[PDB]
Amino acid sequence: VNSFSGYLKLTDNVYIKNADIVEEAKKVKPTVVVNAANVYLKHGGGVAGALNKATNNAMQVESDDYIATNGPLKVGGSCVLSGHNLAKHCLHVVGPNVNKGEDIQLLKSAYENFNQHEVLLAPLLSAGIFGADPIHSLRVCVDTVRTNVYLAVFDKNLYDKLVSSFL
Ligand SMILES: Cc1noc(C[C@H]2CCCN(c3ncnc4[nH]c5cc(F)ccc5c34)C2)n1
Repeated sequence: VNSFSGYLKLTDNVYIKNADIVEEAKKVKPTVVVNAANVYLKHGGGVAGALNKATNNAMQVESDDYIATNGPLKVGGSCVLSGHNLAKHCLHVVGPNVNKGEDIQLLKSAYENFNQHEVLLAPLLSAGIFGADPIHSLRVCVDTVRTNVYLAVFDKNLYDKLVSSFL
């Protein structure tokens, strides 16, 4: 038993809720919150800009030091950094950005990073401003992640759509 509430169960291990991941994170304090990161960890908008804003820019400061030391992430890759006031840890995962022409097949590789963590609060990777179809993202998620994932979907309309179309 864990502290996530109001989730609909899609599979043995995947759950989903219409929620703001920032507010979901500040209430739950999960062990891991996933950020929808880019390879530069520049948290300007979308989920990343919202998570970063909620940390009062501390996420960005930490991220800039990470990049200065290690260089950019790979598309499909990830790093574990602090969760600041939102979670114990933040798993920054780089899904492909369709609006940059990145290969959607890398979406499976991106979701594989979730398997290194027993429980995660996460957004749908490559959705929103990353330009992929969220219904496809949820499918890859279900078919790739084996650990327990709690998906927060900010938009009530898309959420209804993801549930109603789920196979
Ligand atoms: C790059 C990239 N690749 O995929 C994705 C998926 C995103 C897209 C935009 C919606 N995102 C969220 N998801 C859950 N909660 C949220 N609160 C938010 C608050 C905001 F001000 C903006 C966004 C979210 C949000 C998911 N972005």
